[PDB]
Amino acid sequence: HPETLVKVKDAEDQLGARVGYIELDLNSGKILESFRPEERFPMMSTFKVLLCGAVLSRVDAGQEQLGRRIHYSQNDLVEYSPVTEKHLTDGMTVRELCSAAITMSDNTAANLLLTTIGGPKELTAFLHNMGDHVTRLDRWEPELNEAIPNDERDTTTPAAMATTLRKLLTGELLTLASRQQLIDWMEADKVAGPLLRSALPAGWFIADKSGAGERGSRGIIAALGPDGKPSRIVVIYTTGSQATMDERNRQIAEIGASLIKHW
Repeated sequence: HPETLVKVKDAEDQLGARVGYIELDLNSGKILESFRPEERFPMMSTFKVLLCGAVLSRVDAGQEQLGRRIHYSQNDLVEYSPVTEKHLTDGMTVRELCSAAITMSDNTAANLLLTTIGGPKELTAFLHNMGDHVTRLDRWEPELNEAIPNDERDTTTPAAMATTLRKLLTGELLTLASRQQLIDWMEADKVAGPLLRSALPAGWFIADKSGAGERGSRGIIAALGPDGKPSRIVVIYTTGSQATMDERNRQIAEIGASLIKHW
């Protein structure tokens, strides 16, 4: 809806920064609204959904098992590792690692999972092979959040991310079980409270993944809809703003409010 694009424009003005936006019909794959669809933004932690998509593909092919246990040490632990810091002694299963990476945005969990697939280069190769030749992951946590202006490392476009997410959640790539698991992890998101969720009416479904990084970078990818079922994908990114986390949160929630209003 036009007024949602006005809200996005409002956000650019008030943040003093670029905002990218896509609203995509989940079933038909038709783009309903867009803003800067072909411009690059740092993915930040939103890449963690793509990461577990690649892990689940390996699980489907038998190259990975969700119950496989990984042990690691104190020195593997990077900044913001709320789950992995608690399991030095017992290790974590692959399933637990993806849960930590998606629902809590655990950074060490993401690095361990990256190691299982062969690193950022192999995540990018995974994306390439499912038809996304735009999105690229280049670094590990936490350096991938650096968001140097015009640096194309660790970036996506709103259009590429939105269509890739649709393929992962509802396309032919993954088994039904793996699709359900990926969206289940996203529904269980615990660190995106002040974002789209804050605009979400009672009874609506949402499955999402937030991101935050340096230089004002903030974003969210989501499947959401009324009557307890997702029916649209929403992607929102911004980078470059000097604004507080709180203002950036409120802008994204406000775009969300408009999206919902004009559903």
